[PDB]
Amino acid sequence: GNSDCYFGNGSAYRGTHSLTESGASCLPWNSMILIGKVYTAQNPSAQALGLGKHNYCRNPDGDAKPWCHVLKNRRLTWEYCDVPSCST
Ligand SMILES: [Cl-]
Repeated sequence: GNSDCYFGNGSAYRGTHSLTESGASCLPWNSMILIGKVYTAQNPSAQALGLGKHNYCRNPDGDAKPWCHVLKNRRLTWEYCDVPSCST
């Protein structure tokens, strides 16, 4: 149940993992709940960053590993994603 993984900090990762470490599902990068935020789909570099009309894990800001925005009990926060490192 793992079958792609990310190299380095996952900045080049473009798979379809959409769950965080707590088992919550990612919000879409084009969600209306994210108006105000920098790392959405309306970012001018969304294209290059892989932020689009989807809720797949991305690392567009140079963080540790792929992450996404989530809701933890109706609160908007973000979280690292459950993608295995290719180094395990
Ligand atoms: Cl952001």
